[PDB]
Parts: sequence; structure tokens; C-alpha cells
Amino acid sequence: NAMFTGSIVALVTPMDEKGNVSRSCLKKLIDYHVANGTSAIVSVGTTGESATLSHDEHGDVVMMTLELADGRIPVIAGTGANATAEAISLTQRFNDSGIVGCLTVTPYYNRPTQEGLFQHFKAIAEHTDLPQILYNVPSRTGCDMLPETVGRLAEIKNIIAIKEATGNLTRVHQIKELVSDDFILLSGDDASALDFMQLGGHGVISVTANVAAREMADMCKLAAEGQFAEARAINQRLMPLHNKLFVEPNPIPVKWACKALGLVATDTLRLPMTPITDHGRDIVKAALQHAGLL
Amino acid sequence: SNAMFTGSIVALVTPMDEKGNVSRSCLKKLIDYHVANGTSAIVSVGTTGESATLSHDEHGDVVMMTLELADGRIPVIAGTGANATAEAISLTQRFNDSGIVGCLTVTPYYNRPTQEGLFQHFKAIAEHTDLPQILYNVPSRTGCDMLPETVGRLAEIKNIIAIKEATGNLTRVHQIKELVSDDFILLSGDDASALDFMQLGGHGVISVTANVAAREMADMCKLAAEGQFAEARAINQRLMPLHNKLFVEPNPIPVKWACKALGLVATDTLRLPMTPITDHGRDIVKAALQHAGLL
Amino acid sequence: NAMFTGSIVALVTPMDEKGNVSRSCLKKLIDYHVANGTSAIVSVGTTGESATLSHDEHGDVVMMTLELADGRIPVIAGTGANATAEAISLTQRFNDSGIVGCLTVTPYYNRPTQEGLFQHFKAIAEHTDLPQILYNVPSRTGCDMLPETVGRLAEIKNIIAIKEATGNLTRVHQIKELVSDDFILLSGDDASALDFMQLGGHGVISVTANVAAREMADMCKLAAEGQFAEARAINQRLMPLHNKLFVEPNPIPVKWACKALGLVATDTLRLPMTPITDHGRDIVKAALQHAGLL
Amino acid sequence: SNAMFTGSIVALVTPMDEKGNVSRSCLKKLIDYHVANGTSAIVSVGTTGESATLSHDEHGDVVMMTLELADGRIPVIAGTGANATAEAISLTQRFNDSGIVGCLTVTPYYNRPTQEGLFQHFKAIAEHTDLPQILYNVPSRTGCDMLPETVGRLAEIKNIIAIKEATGNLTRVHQIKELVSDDFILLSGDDASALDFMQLGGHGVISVTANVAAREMADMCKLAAEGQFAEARAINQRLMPLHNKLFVEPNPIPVKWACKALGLVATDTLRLPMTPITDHGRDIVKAALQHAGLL
Ligand SMILES: [Cl-]
Ligand SMILES: [Cl-]
Ligand SMILES: [Cl-]
Ligand SMILES: [Cl-]
Ligand SMILES: [Cl-]
Ligand SMILES: [Cl-]
Ligand SMILES: [Cl-]
Ligand SMILES: [Cl-]
Ligand SMILES: [Mg+2]
Ligand SMILES: [Mg+2]
Ligand SMILES: [Mg+2]
Ligand SMILES: [Mg+2]
Repeated sequence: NAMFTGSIVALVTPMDEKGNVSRSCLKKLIDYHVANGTSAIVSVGTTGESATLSHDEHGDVVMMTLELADGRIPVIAGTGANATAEAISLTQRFNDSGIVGCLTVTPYYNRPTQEGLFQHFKAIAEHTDLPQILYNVPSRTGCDMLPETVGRLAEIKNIIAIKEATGNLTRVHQIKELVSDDFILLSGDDASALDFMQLGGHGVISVTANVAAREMADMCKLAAEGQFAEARAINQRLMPLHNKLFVEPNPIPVKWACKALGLVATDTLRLPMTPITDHGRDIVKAALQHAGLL
Repeated sequence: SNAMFTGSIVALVTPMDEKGNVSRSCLKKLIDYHVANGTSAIVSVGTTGESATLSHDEHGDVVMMTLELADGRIPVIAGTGANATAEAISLTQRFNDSGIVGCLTVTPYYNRPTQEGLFQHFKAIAEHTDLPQILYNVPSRTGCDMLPETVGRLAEIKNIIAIKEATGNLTRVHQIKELVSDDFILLSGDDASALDFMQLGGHGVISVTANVAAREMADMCKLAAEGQFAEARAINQRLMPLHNKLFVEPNPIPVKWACKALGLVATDTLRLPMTPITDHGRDIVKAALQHAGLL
Repeated sequence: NAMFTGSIVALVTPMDEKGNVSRSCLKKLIDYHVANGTSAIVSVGTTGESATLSHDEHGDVVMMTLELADGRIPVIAGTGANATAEAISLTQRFNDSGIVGCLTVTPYYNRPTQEGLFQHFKAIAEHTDLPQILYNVPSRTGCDMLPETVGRLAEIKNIIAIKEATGNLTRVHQIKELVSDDFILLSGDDASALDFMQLGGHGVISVTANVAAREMADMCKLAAEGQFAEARAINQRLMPLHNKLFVEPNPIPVKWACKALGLVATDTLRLPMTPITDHGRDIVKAALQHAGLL
Repeated sequence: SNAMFTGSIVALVTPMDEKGNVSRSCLKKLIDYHVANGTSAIVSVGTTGESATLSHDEHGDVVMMTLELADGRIPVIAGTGANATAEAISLTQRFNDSGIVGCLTVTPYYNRPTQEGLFQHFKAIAEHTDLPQILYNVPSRTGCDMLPETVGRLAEIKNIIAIKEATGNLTRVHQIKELVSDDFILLSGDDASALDFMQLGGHGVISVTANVAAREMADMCKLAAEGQFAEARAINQRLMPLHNKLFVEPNPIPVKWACKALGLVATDTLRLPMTPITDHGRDIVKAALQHAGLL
């Protein structure tokens, strides 16, 4: 479970000017994560523009990430969908594929009941052998998967973790009370992730890790070892990035930041995501200098 | 004249058999029901039609099925919402020269674009079709709130003609009206506040309740357009338990059960992740139907 | 009931540099409201710094307002308290006093139940002959008096009106359905007040009326006569004031605006209220020019 | 040393007879209970003590009664909150040279001052006393949220020593700690999250639950201060139904009933606008007391 703990990068999907996926930028990013202690890469999640990649593109990008990784770092596939049949289909695409697990978000827009969530994730789980990381982010989905529901789903053998993005830190022990000792809790909120780990969480699926991979890996290791004062000093250096990478909707700011650091050639996104505004750019650039990255 | 875009427009359920396959015989009944009862237009494969769980192709086939069954007797508006601009375009192109009268297109959900992103999204969609576009704002589902200033910018585009405003924030009526021409159409997307929305100057409602109270909703809208607000309020009071309790569980779980209870559809089957109505919800909806004098 | 409908001013309590109440400024304000068609004056409400006037000062300021009014305009006393015994006592202070009615807010800070609200307002009502205007403003009090509770209280003979400050316009017909035809609904939210009246409300207890009394009186009359297009043209001229009088906490901006228009000598407030900041001042000044008042 | 300002501090009820008069015999029992069971300090005439419905003079008399009954056996902290700065000063001056160890002072409620207003409010209060001041942030009651930056500014004043942070927003712990010296004290004002708050670096809790579980709360706080978080969590799990259900109706309605049920007070009478616990609430609190093994 080393691959499901610590600093896991919510990896950008780098694009050329046309919005086509850039293989050479992907190679650079993956090499960067291997070199700097990132525990694993989430491919085609939220920060990877899952929304504007086709069902097919999803597949290709994950397989490209897998190929470039070449066994040097674990890859987790983003496989969320708001229709259970589509989530199953996305999941089946990666059976026997070399990915180590899947990251699967609560259905968005249609606002299912907690029983609908249970049935959704149960069906997905039953259609694969792969480890499943649940993902709760009500600010994007309009659905809040409550702890009791997480508890029910944790009983399923291949439902192994949750990415809890609410920033509501009381959830850590609410979930822990209901699940086995080996169930994995991951922060989905960079600004509160160190707090989350100090309370008993096991890592973070991180946007900040895109541009501060070594610092994020170090902070998570320090936190795992109970060296909270030391972890906090790193967290303070990164706090402006934890906040300002969301000055405009993720991943607009983090793609610009990758560009500014030389990690990707362009910060192009696909509509409806837009290029960072001047005002946002100046703010991110300042945060990057506060962190000593630029 | 703009009548196909005003009054009571039904957010039509997509009826299914027990395997979750679309039921053509049920859709025939529903459409005949709306023809017979004063419904202005049918939204096909919108939110209440389980757009989320119909494939790209099914979006197409179910809208065409509905048009074929309407047989020119009632206008049909296609739900063409997507959170990727390229997908919204593709969905919209499917209906160019189809007989549908317009498209209902929701703000991108989940990815939370900026207002400029919204502007560019809807501008691109509008530029790839001749069909009239009805914008749709529902932040409680999308995580994105399209502000009145942004609606104003979009309303300058020739084929962006209307907004389905679902927030239930009634201040939006005149905030939008202040920014748009007098022919731009405002539609409620919140049944419980829709009469209020019309009394303030709105032009109609894209309605869930209208699935099971089509004549009543059509009458209420006509009265409100005529300034007959006391008469309209009497209908609204009769319907208010439905306006609320059709959301006791996530739409369209309650309204599909209610269609079944009234004999409009054969089954109330939904596709996962939507679930059959609970006993608790069912008893509540049944009571609201009886309050409305429909059961 | 003319005195409980139309444009009712939430009157500032003007002060000197020391925070003492300025009689001469009060005279000027009251003369202004007589001359410009204001239906009534609320004395020592929220905009009048009820919070930082003593139980005694409350009394004096209301009696001074009454004396300066000299029968030319009705005066309504702010008599809200979060303890029922204190609300009773404040109310009894004005029995046989010449005030036409009282404005009484839901208890703040202690967050009573709806039954606690019912009992609070019932006791107050039973201890006076004066008309009672309920006041709901959950953003300040932490208590939301729901329509059903308003309905129950409207059955009491001297509970005659509600100042509904939520800006939630669905409340108009929710309340109307539950009360007699003669119960009075007043907006407590200037930005939405014209909407509120268009839906069937009878007036507004207004901050904007402090600096645009004639315009507010006209808009309310137009609205009462069903001349909504004409009312709307006035509302558009005033909208920047409806919003920017709250650029900093009311009544910081409106007191500066009274000062800028020559209605009061100083814009001094009592702590914890603070002088308007430069940034707020510029914004209010601009709103006043948009309205053609400055 | 700072011990009177850390650990389990009780937000003590003000016990009343059936006419709503303060009951001295009941307060004696409560205070003896807290002496006997490890409570660090007593907050007298705070939020749970019905500060809102005690007069200015009663604020004074009840705090002095409590000090007299404590008889130097447990420290007493006076609630001195007011939404007018001049009133907070007057309330605070009442205790200069009284034997109380400090004051608990809430952000002004209802009038919604700016952060600078908060700064000036608390600065003026602090300048008119030698007593240590514990700031109190509870936006759900006040309509005002004192931000961490403002707490940092105030913490520079010599006799502003602590904050009771009631938001349950656990990110505030290190946001405040980053801005204040290492001797500034952070106390939870949210029983349900208080252990989490302490695990993150908080120093204690001003607690409602401690009214009916004083020994348990004292033990949990001691364990958390010692880093014994698993042992502390076991107590927290036992108490969590109380931490929640003591707010099933507005505090202090439930906790006064619970004191009565446990024989700590003679009556659970409150002053209007607070009301006797409903049957529904009573059954819920009784069940939580039984879950905690206190009844
Ligand atoms: Cl992700
Ligand atoms: Cl979230
Ligand atoms: Cl729809
Ligand atoms: Cl919404
Ligand atoms: Cl007022
Ligand atoms: Cl409010
Ligand atoms: Cl307290
Ligand atoms: Cl709070
Ligand atoms: Mg730009
Ligand atoms: Mg069932
Ligand atoms: Mg200043
Ligand atoms: Mg009772």
C-alpha cells in the first residue's frame, strides 16, 4: 500500500496549442515524479481534464502514462462517471492493463441518494479486480457521500480508499470509526492535507504536487513519521500555492505554473476551461516565488 | 410565435421498461397526454429525462423518437447539455435540420468554468447551429452559477433566445431583464417558485410537475400571462405539495413513480445511479397527488 | 394603515464627534422625511444603532424623534431584545407615548426554537396595546422565523406586520397564504424591495430612504398603483445605493452618505462600528452620483 | 500555570427555580461536582449560562455567587460579552479585583462589525482591565466571523491570552497558531470536534458536555495533552452522542434537562425565549445519556 499513501499527484494532461495531448510533455512530467519521490500518479482525473477527454482519450492517455512510467512509478486511472454503466465500461477498459487501481468520483449532476451511491460503487467494484479509491467532492458534483456510506462501501474487498476533498476535517475520524484499520484515507484538499494527515489520514491526492513534488513527498513522509513541526514548516512554504492554484478553476492555474517551471511546453486547456487571466497569472507567479520554485 | 418557448413546457421523463430500455409505447402515451392537455413544448432528454444515463447516441435516438411520435402536434426541444464544448457541439449538430424547434443547454457541470469559459462555451455551440438555444442555470447540480451579467453577454448572440433559471433566486428575473432585449425569454426551472417567477415578468416554466399535472400547469401559466394572478395562485396552492414533494428524493425518482401511479407509464424503472423510490417517499408523493386531486 | 405601508425610513441616529446624539441633526433628518413623502420613521432600529444605545437612550431618542416629528409624521419605536423580559420592558416604556407601533426583532444570539419565538412575541404583544411589526433578519440574529410561525403570530390582534429582511422572495406568498388579507408585509432588503412589492408586499423599511426619501416614496407609490415599469426605472437609478450602502456593515455607509448630502454634521458611530474606510467612501460617493444625489 | 485556561473548562449552566430565579443551592451542587471531577475552570454566565437573559446586574451577581461558592477550589472565568464596546468595558470593570481569573468575551453579535471594529472592540476592553481575556468566535450565533488574521493582531496585546474557537472549522487551529506566540491558548467551542481540535494542537475545550460528564471530559483532555489519542478517542466515542444531542434543541435547553435527569439541578427551567425541552428532544437526550453510561 505504499503506492496508495503519501504524495500522489493529480497529474495534468499537457496539451499542445491545438489541445492535443503532448507525449513529450507527459514524459517530462512522469520523469519529474519518478525523480522526486511522488508515490503514484493519478492519470485523467479532475486535474487531468477528465471532463473534456473522450471515453477513448481517457484510455489512451492512461496507457501512454503507463508506458512512459515503465514500471518506475505506479499509475492510478481516473474512471469516474455519473452513469453506472459508463463507470463499469471505463473500469473494464483497464482490467489486466498494469494500472494499480482506479480513482472513481461520486456521480455528478444527477444527485443520487446514498443508496444510489452504494449501488453505483458496488456494481463498479464487482466488475473488476482492481483496487477502487472512492472520491468525494460535493463542491463539483452536487452529491455528498457521507461517512456512513463510505463505511458500507469499505466492506467490499476491492474498495480500499477514499479521496475526501471536502476540507471537512471531522470526516477523518468519522470515517475511521466505521472502517477497518487498513482502509486508506487520502486528502483531496491541498490546503488542509497536512491537518488531515496529522489527524490520521494516510496521504493526499494533490494538485500542488504537480509543481512541488519533492516538497510534497517530504511533507507527507515527515507527517507519516510524526514529525509534524517539520512537516508544518514545509506546509507554510507551500500554503500560498495550496490556495492560489485555485485562484481560477483547477487546472487553469496549475497548468500555467507547469509551463512557468519548464515542465510543459504550453498551458493550453480545452473549452470550457480557459487560459489563466493576467490577474491570476501574477498571483500564481507570486505564490511560486514564495515557495522558492521560481 | 414565441409560444413554443413560453407557458408550461414539460421536462419529460424518459419512460423505461424493467431492464431500463426506453419504452416507445409509454412515450407515445405521454406525448398524446401533453398534446391533449395544453403543454406548450416538450423538453426531450433533459435533466428529468435522465440525460446523464443515456449515451450520446441515445440522446439522439430518444429525441428523434419523441419528434416522430409528436408528429408535428407539439414542439420538441432537445437537451443538448455537455461539460465539454466539443461534445455540446457534436450533440447539437445531431439535430441540425431535424424538426426540433430548439435546444436546452446546461452550464458545464463538474469542471466549474469561469464566466468567460461559459461565454466561450455557449458562443461556440451557438455558432455551430441555426437552432435557437435556451441556456440553463442550475448551480445546485453543476457547481457553476451563470451570473446575470454573463446571460446578458450571451443574449446578444442571435440564436441565444432564452434562459431556464433554476436557482429559485427570484431577484434574477429583473437582474437579467435589465441586461437583455425585450424579446429574450426567461423560464423558471424551479416549480415551487415558478408562479412567483412569472408574476415578476418571467414567460413560463420548464416544469417537472407538468409531467403529472399538464392541464393544471398550462392553465396556471396562461392565467399568469394574462395577469390573472389570484386565479393562478389558487392552482399553485393545489399543486404546491407536488412542486415540493416531487423532490422528496432526487428528481426524477418521484415523478417517475407518480407517472406510474397515474397510468401514464408502465414502469417507474430508472437507470443507476438513480434508484427506485423508497416507501417513505412513495407515501409522501401519493399524498401530494391526492392533495392535488389527481389520485 | 397608511403609516405602516409605503416607504418607511430605518432612521440613522446622528451623533456628534463624541458619539452623543445630535438633536439638531435629528431635527434636520425628520424635517427631510416630512417634506419628501416618507410614510413613517423607525426610531432606534438596526440602522439607528439600537445595539450601542442603552435601554434608557433607546427611550430618550424615540421621545426626541416624537417631539421633533410634532404629529407631522408617524414614529415607530425599535423595541427588539433577545430576552423576553427586556422586550416587554422596552415596550412598556412607550405605552401612551404617541408612537404608532413597535418594530421587534427575533431574539439574536440565543437561537430560540420557533415555539420560543411564538412565546416571545405573544408575551410582548400581551403587554401592550400598540401595533407590533415582527422583524426577521437571520443574517444578524442566527434565528430564522419561518412563515408558519409568522402565521401563528398574525392571529394575535396587535401583531399586524412583518419586516422580512431575508431577500427570499418566495416568503411573500408563503406568508400571505397563512395570514389575513389585512396583515402587512414589509421588505427589509432594499435591493429586492421592489420585487417584494410587485409580488404583493406593502412597503419597505428602508436604509436607502435615509438619502433618497422622495425617490423611495415615489417608487413605493408607483408599485402600489401597479405602475411597475415606472417603479423599475427609479429602482435602477437607486440599485447602486441599495447595494453599496452595505459595502461595509450598515449603518457605516449610510451615515457617511447623510454627511456627504448635508443631512447630518458628522458620520460618527459608536464602537464596535467604525468610520467608513477610504475604499468604502469612494464606492458610496460613486453610488450617490449614479443616483444623481451628489 | 496556564492550567486554569487549558483542559476541560465547563460552560456552566445557570440553574433556576420554577420562576426562573437563580438557584444558589443548585449552583453549590454543580460547583462541588466540578471540584470533585477534574474540571479545570468554570465559565460563569457564558452562552450556556443564559447570559442573554440575565441582566447586567445578574451577570455580576451570578459570577460573584459562583466565586463565593467555589471558595478558591476551582478557578472562575466571567462571561463578559457585549455587542456595545462601552457595555463590555462596564461588564469587565465589575470584576477588576474580584478573584475571577479571567474573562470570556464574545465578538459583538447582531451589529456585524468589520474586522477592524473587532480589533478596536477587544483592544478597548483589554485596555480597561488587568484580567486575561479569552476571545470567543461563534459566527453561527453572532453573524460575525473573527478571522485568524484578526486573532493574530489581538494576540499581540499582553492580556489577550486565548481564543474559544466555536466554528468547528479545524483548519483554524494552525491558521491561528501560525500567527500567534507559542504561549497563546486555543480552546475548542465545539464539543463534537474538540478532540480533533486538541489532536491538531489545541489546548482544551470550553465544553457543554462537561456539564454532565465532567470526569470523562477531564480525562479525555488530559489524555489528549499527553498524546494518548487512542485512549482519548475511546472516551470521545462514548460521549459523541452527547456532544451532538446536547444540541438537538438550542443549547442550553438539552443540557439543563440532562442536569436535572442526573440530579445535579432541581429544575430545568429556562428564561424566555428559551423553552422547556420537547418530548422528542427529551427522549433523544435520555438515550444519549444512557449511551454514555451516565443514566
Ligand atoms: Cl484526481
Ligand atoms: Cl468539495
Ligand atoms: Cl429540462
Ligand atoms: Cl440551482
Ligand atoms: Cl429598522
Ligand atoms: Cl437576513
Ligand atoms: Cl461559554
Ligand atoms: Cl459558529
Ligand atoms: Mg485571457
Ligand atoms: Mg427501495
Ligand atoms: Mg478608517
Ligand atoms: Mg413542551
